[PDB]
Amino acid sequence: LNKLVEHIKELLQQLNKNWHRHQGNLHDMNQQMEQLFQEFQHFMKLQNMIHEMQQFMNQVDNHLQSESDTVHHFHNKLQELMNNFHHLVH
Amino acid sequence: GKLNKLVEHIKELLQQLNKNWHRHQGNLHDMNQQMEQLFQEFQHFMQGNQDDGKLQNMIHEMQQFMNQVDNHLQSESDTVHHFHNKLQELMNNFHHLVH
Ligand SMILES: [K+]
Repeated sequence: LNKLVEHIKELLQQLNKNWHRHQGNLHDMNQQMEQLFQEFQHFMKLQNMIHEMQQFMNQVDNHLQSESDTVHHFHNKLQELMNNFHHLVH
Repeated sequence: GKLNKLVEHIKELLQQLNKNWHRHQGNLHDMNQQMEQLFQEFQHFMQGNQDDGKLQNMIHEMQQFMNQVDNHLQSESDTVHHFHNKLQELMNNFHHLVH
């Protein structure tokens, strides 16, 4: 019956595990880019290399914006679902 | 040299992050669809059910599960913001370093 609730609680477990894995990759990403800033600081054309660093950082900036937008989209939908639920029961 | 090999490595890492995320975005879709069907099944239950105690027990169970997803999503959002803003700090610093 309404024991999709046991099942879906288990889906959250799986997705939470998948999340820490992705968070790990976010720390490692942040790790390399800090190492790389330090390299550039030491070496301060090389401004073609600078141009490429800026363009790569731009990519990461755009990707994390997409990550945010996506979390907010699903979070918003969860809210709507809780609102629907509330009106259902009240 | 050390500078070049990091630039390739970090680019491979971004591509690996793009793929991992698409998988996570897929999972968020799934969760959203699963919870939609959870809601539909609840509606079916509420319809048939005539026992107020069992209804109230199930309402509680539903609220608590939704709260867990709510809390976890707020946690995904906080982590992305933390790392996004760290990057933006680095980007600003770097801009001023090279100009
Ligand atoms: K009823």
